[PDB]
Amino acid sequence: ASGAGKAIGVLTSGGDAQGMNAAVRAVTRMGIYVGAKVFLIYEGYEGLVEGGENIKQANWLSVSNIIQLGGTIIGSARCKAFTTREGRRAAAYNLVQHGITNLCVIGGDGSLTGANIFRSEWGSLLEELVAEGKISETTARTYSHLNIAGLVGSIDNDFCGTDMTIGTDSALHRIMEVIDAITTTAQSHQRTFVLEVMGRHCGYLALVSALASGADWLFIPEAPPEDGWENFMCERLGETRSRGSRLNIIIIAEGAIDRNGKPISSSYVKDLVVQRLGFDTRVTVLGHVQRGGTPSAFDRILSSKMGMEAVMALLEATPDTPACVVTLSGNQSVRLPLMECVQMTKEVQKAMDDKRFDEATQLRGGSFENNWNIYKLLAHQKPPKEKSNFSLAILNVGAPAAGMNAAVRSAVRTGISHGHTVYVVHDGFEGLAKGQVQEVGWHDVAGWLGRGGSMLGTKRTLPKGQLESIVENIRIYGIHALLVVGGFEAYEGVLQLVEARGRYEELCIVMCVIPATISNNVPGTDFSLGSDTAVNAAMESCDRIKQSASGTKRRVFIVETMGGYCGYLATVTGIAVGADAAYVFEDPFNIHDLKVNVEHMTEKMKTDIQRGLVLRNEKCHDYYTTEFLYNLYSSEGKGVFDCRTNVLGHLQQGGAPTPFDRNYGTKLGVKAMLWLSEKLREVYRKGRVFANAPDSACVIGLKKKAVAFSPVTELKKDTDFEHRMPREQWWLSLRLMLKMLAQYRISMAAYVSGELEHVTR
Amino acid sequence: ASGAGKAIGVLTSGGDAQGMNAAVRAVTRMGIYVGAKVFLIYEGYEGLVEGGENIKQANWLSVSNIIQLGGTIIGSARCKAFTTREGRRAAAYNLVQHGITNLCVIGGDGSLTGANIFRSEWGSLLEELVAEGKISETTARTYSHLNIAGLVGSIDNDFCGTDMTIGTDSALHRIMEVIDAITTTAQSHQRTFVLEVMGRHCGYLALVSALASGADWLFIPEAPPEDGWENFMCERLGETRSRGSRLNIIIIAEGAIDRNGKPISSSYVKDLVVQRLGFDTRVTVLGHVQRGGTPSAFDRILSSKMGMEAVMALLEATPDTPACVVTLSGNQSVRLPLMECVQMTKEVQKAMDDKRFDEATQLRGGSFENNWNIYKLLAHQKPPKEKSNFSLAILNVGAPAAGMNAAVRSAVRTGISHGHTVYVVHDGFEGLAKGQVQEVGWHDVAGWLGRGGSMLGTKRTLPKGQLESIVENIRIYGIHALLVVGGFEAYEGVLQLVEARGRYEELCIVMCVIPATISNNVPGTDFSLGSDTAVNAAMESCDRIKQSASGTKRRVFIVETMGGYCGYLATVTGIAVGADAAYVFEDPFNIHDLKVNVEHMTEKMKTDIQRGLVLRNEKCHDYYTTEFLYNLYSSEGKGVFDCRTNVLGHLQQGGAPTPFDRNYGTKLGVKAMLWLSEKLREVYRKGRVFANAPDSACVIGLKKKAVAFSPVTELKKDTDFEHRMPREQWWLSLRLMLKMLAQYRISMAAYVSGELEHVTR
Ligand SMILES: Nc1ncnc2c1ncn2[C@@H]1O[C@H](COP(=O)(O)OP(=O)(O)OP(=O)(O)O)[C@@H](O)[C@H]1O
Ligand SMILES: Nc1ncnc2c1ncn2[C@@H]1O[C@H](COP(=O)(O)OP(=O)(O)OP(=O)(O)O)[C@@H](O)[C@H]1O
Ligand SMILES: Nc1ncnc2c1ncn2[C@@H]1O[C@H](COP(=O)(O)OP(=O)(O)OP(=O)(O)O)[C@@H](O)[C@H]1O
Ligand SMILES: Nc1ncnc2c1ncn2[C@@H]1O[C@H](COP(=O)(O)OP(=O)(O)OP(=O)(O)O)[C@@H](O)[C@H]1O
Ligand SMILES: Nc1ncnc2c1ncn2[C@@H]1O[C@H](COP(=O)(O)OP(=O)(O)OP(=O)(O)O)[C@@H](O)[C@H]1O
Ligand SMILES: Nc1ncnc2c1ncn2[C@@H]1O[C@H](COP(=O)(O)OP(=O)(O)OP(=O)(O)O)[C@@H](O)[C@H]1O
Ligand SMILES: O=P(O)(O)OC[C@H]1O[C@](O)(COP(=O)(O)O)[C@@H](O)[C@@H]1O
Ligand SMILES: O=P(O)(O)OC[C@H]1O[C@](O)(COP(=O)(O)O)[C@@H](O)[C@@H]1O
Ligand SMILES: [Mg+2]
Ligand SMILES: [Mg+2]
Repeated sequence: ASGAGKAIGVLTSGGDAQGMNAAVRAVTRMGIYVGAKVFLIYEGYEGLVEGGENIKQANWLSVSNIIQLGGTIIGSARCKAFTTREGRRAAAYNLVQHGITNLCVIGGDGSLTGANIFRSEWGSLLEELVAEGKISETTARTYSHLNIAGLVGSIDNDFCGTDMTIGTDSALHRIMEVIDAITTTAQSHQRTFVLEVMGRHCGYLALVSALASGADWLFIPEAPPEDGWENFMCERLGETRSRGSRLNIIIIAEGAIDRNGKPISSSYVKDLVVQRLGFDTRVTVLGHVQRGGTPSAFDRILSSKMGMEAVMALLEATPDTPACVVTLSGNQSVRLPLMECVQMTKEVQKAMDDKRFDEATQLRGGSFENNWNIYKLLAHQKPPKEKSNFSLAILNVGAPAAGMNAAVRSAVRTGISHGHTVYVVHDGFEGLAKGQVQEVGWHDVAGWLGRGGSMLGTKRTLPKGQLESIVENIRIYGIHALLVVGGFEAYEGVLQLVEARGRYEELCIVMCVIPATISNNVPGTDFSLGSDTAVNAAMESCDRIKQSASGTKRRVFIVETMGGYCGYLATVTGIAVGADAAYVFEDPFNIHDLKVNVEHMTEKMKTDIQRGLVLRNEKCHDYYTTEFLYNLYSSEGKGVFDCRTNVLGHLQQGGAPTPFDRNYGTKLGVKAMLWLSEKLREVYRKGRVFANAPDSACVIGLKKKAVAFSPVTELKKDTDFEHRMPREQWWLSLRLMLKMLAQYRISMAAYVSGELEHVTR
Repeated sequence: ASGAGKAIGVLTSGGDAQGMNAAVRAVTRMGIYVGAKVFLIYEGYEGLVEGGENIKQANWLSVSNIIQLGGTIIGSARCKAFTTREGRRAAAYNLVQHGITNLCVIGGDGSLTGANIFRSEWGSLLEELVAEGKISETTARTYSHLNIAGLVGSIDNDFCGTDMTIGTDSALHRIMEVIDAITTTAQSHQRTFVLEVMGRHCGYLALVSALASGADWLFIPEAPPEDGWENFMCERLGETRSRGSRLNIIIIAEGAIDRNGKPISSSYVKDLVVQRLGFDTRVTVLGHVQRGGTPSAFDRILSSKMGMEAVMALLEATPDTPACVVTLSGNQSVRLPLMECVQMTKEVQKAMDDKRFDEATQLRGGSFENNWNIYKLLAHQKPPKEKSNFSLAILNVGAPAAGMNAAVRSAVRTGISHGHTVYVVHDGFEGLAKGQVQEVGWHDVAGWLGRGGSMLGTKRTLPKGQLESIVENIRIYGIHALLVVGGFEAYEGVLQLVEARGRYEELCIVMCVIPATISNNVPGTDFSLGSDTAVNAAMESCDRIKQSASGTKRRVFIVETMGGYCGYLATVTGIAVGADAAYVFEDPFNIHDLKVNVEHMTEKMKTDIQRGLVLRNEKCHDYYTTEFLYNLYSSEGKGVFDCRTNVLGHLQQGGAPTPFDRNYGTKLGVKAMLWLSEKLREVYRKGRVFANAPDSACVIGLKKKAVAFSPVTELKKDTDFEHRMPREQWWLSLRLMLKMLAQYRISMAAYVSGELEHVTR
């Protein structure tokens, strides 16, 4: 099973997408964990060509304390030598000199295209190399096959076969840190903010930035504006002024063009807005800033996961299996053949060159086209000449979670677009009982994307106590559907209404639960809305705490995270920060395990690493509290390290939503409203709505691959109501990666890696 | 004493510098605290002209929960009506209709110039107004004098009479957040980062940004580059590459010009660097981002202080005293006549128009010229053909503090420039005893500006125990001077060496202490290096914590801050975050005071404001701990609010230095090295250095107005060694502002406001 006797090469090439260091760290540590030799190839294909000093064998400490670093410690370089066979043969030679039959390439589309051509010629290169006399025929029959596992490291997301790339989330963090600087101030003058984003051929970042910020207009190469857009944009900005909206946001990709080949410059859009509107218009150009900063939490977790999965795919690969790209479609890890992804990239590039240009946007991926349609739908109120008798109420239940507001905004716009009469109830089920129901319009949710917490009130109170009041208010307001955005209490309350349908006819209404909570403890989904924001805040605190020793003193920090009995937040945060241990309820630990971990920390702390970090979930243990662990670690670490403690309380809660949470809540709010409309039309009979089947009350998912709708009655089997979490959680396999990255020898036969999948046309 | 029966008008105009909301809040609350009526004038001189609805009387809650908001909730507008007498008369009319004889203007140079012309014509405007029949002669003899207290709110810092303006620090926070996105990554390619800042007429933001980031080159309008700078810059970037420095930073003001009137564009510098060097060059343009984001801690404290001082100056102003600008030169509050500051601004503008152009930079202020000389000195190693036998060792003692590295970098460069032999000792006095002395060069401190903590090691150990080892190593290495960068232990250790001079001849060496600590507990200074960083991180945590209640739940947060017995950090953090109370050791409190504050909180919490925040210094009380306050507030607040707790541990510690701390540490490190060189030449006699007088061992200050050098023996009188803090601390007057902004009726007769001062030529 172990990959002993074989060597893995890891290199980065192209623009240094942040999160590459996390991927390199996971590749290295998994490679030497499974017994393989790991060789770090510096400057990418440059150092592959020159080789020699640029190829160095890695140890465990070579990738220590880099997971929080942006860029790449390996370094990347553009080399033309790898384009030609003269340098590519030298690259194959240098791999043979170290016995590196296994290569991990972490780069963009050009990097992975070069890796594909390098595999395709590996036999021919070796043949010509032995023919020229630089390697004997023996020592060439071995190494006859080169194994390539590709990782897409780029902010562009230009590789068509793959849905998400390393650094996309963090590039968007940079973009939204800058846009939040504009939108979160008290707006004074009438002004226009034009953001030039650094996508010269792919407009994905411009699109998700526009969706996350609620941009007024978007220029992307995938969908150039129609003729006469000059007037249409200026008029849109004009009615934006008439609305009283003092700020306009224009997102313009570097690759922005018109229907012809002529590029549209940010300066042109500036001067255009200045001339026709007179708004205070300044262009913001991020430039190198997009590749800057720390990697986001998502980038660190996913880079770690894909780096580990890259190594494992590289060991289980026979001479016959093709070069693969390890990626995630949805939450599911998957391997795609390198050849097909390169072919799709060539097809979209040819289509974008005025071949199938109107039909190039679909080949970019269904997610791109759907994101652009959602963006345009939410951007401007088109006139809904259609109308329906249906009316729906939107709840916020539980604790506040970052991204509830984004979900409610999208649900409101989408429901109004479908002709529904949208209500919002303040304080959740409390307000529904008390009748705090307020009909809402398009602009009542204006600017709700970036606002953290809950504009509508949230309450944890379950509906069973005031069930008579809830049915009364549903009858009064004619509520035909119910959209509940919240945590475990949201699911539990909708479950209580479904179970009470037998008693009350009025509760036979379509229900939908959008899981929105810090803890990620809601059954039926993998990611509750706002868990990403909490993870990002928690790691940022842990990074700050871990930096406080500044390399001199050697110290261990016991950090306590929230999440109730759900350990998700602790474990992913531990992965993101390189925590030695994340103690959680789902993995019960006794004093024997604590002594093992403390001795493990002590041994590590005598080595070069000086900053230790163990996380503890707030409800992991009844007795071994944070104070207990502090006393334990400080006693047993006497004369080796000092111990400190930091209980992250509501530092993980009140932050504004991360760009993932904004886009995520945006999308599933739309999807919940689409599903609500379809179910309500499917259930409307005899002149009234009567939703009695279990399928009419679902939790909108995203459970493995795509969005799902799990009936609440069916999820009741897999729900631990005492602990307020599901019984089987997908993320417990990430504990093995967490422990492996911390030198814990754990037999991870239970980890499942994504298998080969062909591209979805 | 109180200003009852009189009305104060407050307005913002110009670009909405962040921190204006803090100034408006302090103006409003101080104005109605002292009994005066406060009127909020919306959109500035616009709403002054139209008046009517745009002038509204303020209550205490009108400026509630705005201190953390950037921009200005009052709103600002450019109006040409105030330029002409037709609209200026209407402005004077609208002030008379509300009886507003007192006006606070919070704006840039154009705003304050308009306010000056409005006062100068106030009598003529009133005369023409009564002549036209819109006000009777009675009701015009009253209001015959208009009182103007100006506040400089702008990112430009273009107002010549004033050293610091509201929003400069926060604009620099935005600039350095973008630069740190570049510099803190693992550098991979050779690349150039051209940052355009909006220095369209004033180049102050570009200069301090360049100094804080260590920019390779600077374009400011004040000092245009000499002819042929094209080659000189490109060569500088060339040797930067040859050094192995993979990143170049170019700071180009918007108003970058050459010695002629031709502007230098950021695109021109880009294409120039691309053509001659080929580095991956991208321009970053901040645009509106510079005015965005939250105000920094400094901006909130200083805006609050100057807003309060503006009101007080506005009440103690007789018909004879002129219009004043409330500003701070150094740490000292001061009032400057509006006319002289406007005159200086006109003189510098005329000088910059090719009149006295080479001599315009000095009239901008001595701080500008000194900052530019320090920048150029530290930027590039010029050849020091001078040499001296003197040799000095640089220590880091105590805890790590953000900005020690910046200080050591500047001390190293300045000492090498003066021909000294610079040593750095790792781990402070421990290393000096152990002989961990390493001679240092120019590039050994490369990139130390933005690095937090200490690159040299820090230890708290005092020198008395290993005094024999210290004198031995001073003798071995020939250490003629000693630069100690650290907290109270740094001062105490230098004091121990001075007291031991009588026993050991070798300890008769010049000593200098740079105060660098989170607590700001070092006698001889007002601001220890790195206290600003701790305050900023503390408020950012408190803002995050305060935002977590999400506008519906009534919750109080007990937030525990560090700082030892020194309460500075808690109190300024309370001012920055609008904390209800900051319990500190220097203000002893008993249970009676706690009941007063808790009842005060309960009454406040029944009103519109729902998020309370009390701060507690870690060592303020022996028994009334954070847990005690939690139990107290949660018990007495039962049925009104919930209570939560958050001990900010080392979250306040390990951050990168704020831009203030980088520039501050930079400047005082230069100044300490200048003073070291002068003292060593003044003390060199008989062929050796013999420093025995008390003046040869000083703490570099910045104590009220400018930098000072306090002998450690003299500071021993005003030092509480048991509590490790000075006995008389300048900042205890800020407690009264803290308590006043929280509705505590405290007789603040002990607060001293800056008096009138003429401009320093
Ligand atoms: N068709 C190709 N054949 C061989 N090598 C290639 C090919 N394309 C690119 N490469 C090699 O991969 C290296 C990096 O590729 P590229 O310039 O396109 O950046 P990238 O990998 O796509 O990353 P990013 O888009 O984020 O900037 C190139 O220096 C080149 O040596
Ligand atoms: N926020 C936006 N950003 C960019 N382009 C936009 C935005 N809104 C509308 N557009 C573009 O303006 C053009 C016309 O807009 P509009 O939607 O009103 O008419 P349409 O024929 O119905 O287009 P659509 O297919 O989207 O329904 C379209 O090409 C559309 O892509
Ligand atoms: N983080 C935030 N906190 C508080 N208020 C915010 C935040 N972000 C935006 N706003 C407010 O939302 C208001 C509405 O304008 P905004 O720019 O945000 O979007 P919009 O153009 O009005 O509509 P849309 O939601 O479709 O984008 C703004 O006046 C702004 O004050
Ligand atoms: N000489 C003047 N006389 C009368 N009013 C003036 C004069 N200069 C400016 N003002 C008024 O002050 C308002 C704002 O001034 P200005 O445009 O120069 O911005 P500012 O106050 O300097 O702030 P900032 O520089 O940061 O952008 C103007 O709209 C104008 O009405
Ligand atoms: N980091 C820098 N940024 C901007 N201009 C610079 C920088 N360094 C040098 N210069 C400018 O380049 C010109 C020549 O530089 P240099 O210092 O080497 O000669 P100099 O005659 O001795 O000038 P200086 O008065 O500063 O001593 C000067 O006008 C100087 O202002
Ligand atoms: N916050 C930081 N943490 C760690 N290393 C840093 C940080 N900032 C810069 N560096 C490192 O400092 C190194 C030196 O280059 P840098 O850009 O910072 O300045 P420099 O040009 O070399 O010299 P100078 O100090 O005069 O500006 C960089 O390689 C970078 O890795
Ligand atoms: O798990 P939930 O109930 O869905 O909400 C998460 C939040 O609630 C908490 O339990 C804490 O809430 P409280 O501070 O009000 O007690 C944390 O887990 C987290 O801050
Ligand atoms: O007051 P000092 O001694 O100068 O240093 C400040 C730091 O030391 C502290 O006392 C805490 O240090 P420790 O965590 O190591 O115990 C805090 O006041 C602060 O983090
Ligand atoms: Mg690419
Ligand atoms: Mg100005």
